[PDB]
Amino acid sequence: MASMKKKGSVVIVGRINLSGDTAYAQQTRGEEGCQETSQTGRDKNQVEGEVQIVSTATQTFLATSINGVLWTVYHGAGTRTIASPKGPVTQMYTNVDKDLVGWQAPQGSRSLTPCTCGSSDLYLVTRHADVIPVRRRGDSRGSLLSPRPISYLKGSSGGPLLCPAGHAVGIFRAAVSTRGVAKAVDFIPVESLETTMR
Ligand SMILES: CC(C)(C)OC(=O)N[C@H]1CCCCC/C=C\[C@@H]2C[C@@]2(C(=O)NS(=O)(=O)C2CC2)NC(=O)[C@@H]2C[C@@H](Oc3nc4ccccc4nc3-c3cccs3)CN2C1=O
Ligand SMILES: [Zn+2]
Repeated sequence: MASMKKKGSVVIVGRINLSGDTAYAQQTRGEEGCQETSQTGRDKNQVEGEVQIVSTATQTFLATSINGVLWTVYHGAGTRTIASPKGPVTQMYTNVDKDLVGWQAPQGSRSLTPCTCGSSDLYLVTRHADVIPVRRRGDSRGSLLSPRPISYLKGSSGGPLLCPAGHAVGIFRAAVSTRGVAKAVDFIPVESLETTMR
């Protein structure tokens, strides 16, 4: 018992910058700082923007702020705390059945507004800051207008699907692939987030 180890915190290591005319990834913390921050849970770095790049000791993926909550996937974060300036912060939402978790949005982040447009022309933002057109095909599915090898999408779970006006429509969860080629994406609809927020 005395030697039982503790899982580290999720650490914000960068962001997908969407503030200007050009989307691009920025790293804000390197690997050594990330490992140390994961162990302490103390992250004094300034946070900006809507889409964060996040890491554990073993995985890297995305997290998206909507309605003052930073949301990501359970298959990436598990039940982990997130590092913050005052120490680790416990999840405020956890739903393994939806593959969804959330923490209070960090100070300095900006939140996306849930979409109320009813529009099916969407855009997926990847961890490499690609903005991919996606046609909505159901409550939780959308098709890529140009298929991609699944390599292209690996590490983008937790990122947003957006409407033409930049509202959040969903959180990217899984790639739908045949023979390694992604022709569609599965996502957590923002309404499911809004319900989880009871
Ligand atoms: C069968 C269907 C049609 C749904 O499609 C698939 O399942 N296709 C699979 C193909 C996997 C091959 C790689 C695809 C590329 C990118 C993928 C975008 C990402 C991604 O980037 N991940 S990541 O960032 O690299 C990682 C964080 C570091 N997503 C995944 O890889 C998802 C994880 C897991 O699904 C779950 N795993 C778990 C594990 C524990 C607890 C709950 C749980 N619930 C889950 C779900 C409930 C509903 C849908 S999934 C399977 N994934 C899929 O995509
Ligand atoms: Zn909208």
